[PDB]
Amino acid sequence: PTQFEERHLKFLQQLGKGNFGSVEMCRYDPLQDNTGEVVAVKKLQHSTEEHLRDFEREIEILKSLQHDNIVKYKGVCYSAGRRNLKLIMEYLPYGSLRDYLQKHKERIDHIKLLQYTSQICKGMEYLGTKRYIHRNLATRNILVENENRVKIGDFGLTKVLPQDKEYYKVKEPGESPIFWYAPESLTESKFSVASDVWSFGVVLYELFTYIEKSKSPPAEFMRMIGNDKQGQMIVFHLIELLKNNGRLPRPDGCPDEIYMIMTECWNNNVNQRPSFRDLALRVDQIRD
Ligand SMILES: CC(=O)Nc1ccc(-c2ccnc(Nc3ccc(N4CCOCC4)cc3)n2)cc1
Repeated sequence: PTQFEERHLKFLQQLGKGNFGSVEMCRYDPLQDNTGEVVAVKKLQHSTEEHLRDFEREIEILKSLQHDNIVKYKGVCYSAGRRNLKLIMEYLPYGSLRDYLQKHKERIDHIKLLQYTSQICKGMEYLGTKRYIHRNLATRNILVENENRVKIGDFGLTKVLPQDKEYYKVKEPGESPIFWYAPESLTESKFSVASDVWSFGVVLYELFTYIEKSKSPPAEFMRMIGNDKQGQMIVFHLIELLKNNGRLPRPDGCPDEIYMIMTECWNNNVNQRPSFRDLALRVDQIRD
């Protein structure tokens, strides 16, 4: 199957809701009775013209991706008399890695964190070969199939690199996850493979903090900057902080070797940052 029908595909559960739209658990039942495959359906809320243009680009990006650590594309569903667009993805039962690590839990140590770390790296290597820049790497955007496998999701902010340059300038945003952003992504709005490496360093940081309330990237940066400051002054302070080796501290219980990987990812020099292939091999060699 590649095209999913509106008359079938029955609602089961609401998975996620935000300003972008809503992702919902559904069962595609063509026969149908009750025996059918469970799939995740993504739609839009507060929809305009530009959001459909970006959503259609998001579908095409996800369609071109076929990897064990990337959320699988199933198809598309045209609803409301073929006047609305919906993305069909596979369903992963254990939700986001952010919720999975906070609640499943005192069962994950460094070597299991590195297993998830390695899988994120391998998925990012696949995205590099297709010249895609994720731009939104976070533990909340990584989905969990089972205790042994995690998959990269949320490709809404993913941009395709031009044939001319190795970077992509994005001016549109307005609201952006600035605490995962690279210095050049903040100052010059430049996004590349190396900016994803920077963001991955923050993802690796999130994992070894076990997402404890006070140890989160936004909470730690605002502690160094001053949690009393609001609007742009946060960004001005963050830029000056990152320019002069201001970094997220080593998590409680995190080995020195792992924090070295974080700091290497957090390099102000763009070209000095390690590739995702270098990271995946280093992480796997530490595992055994
Ligand atoms: C912005 C965006 O792209 N969001 C998003 C959210 C999701 C998924 C997705 C894809 C495949 N499977 C799942 N499964 C899943 C199952 C349970 C939860 N939760 C468990 C209960 O608590 C709420 C979340 C979340 C996701 N989600 C894809 C794109």
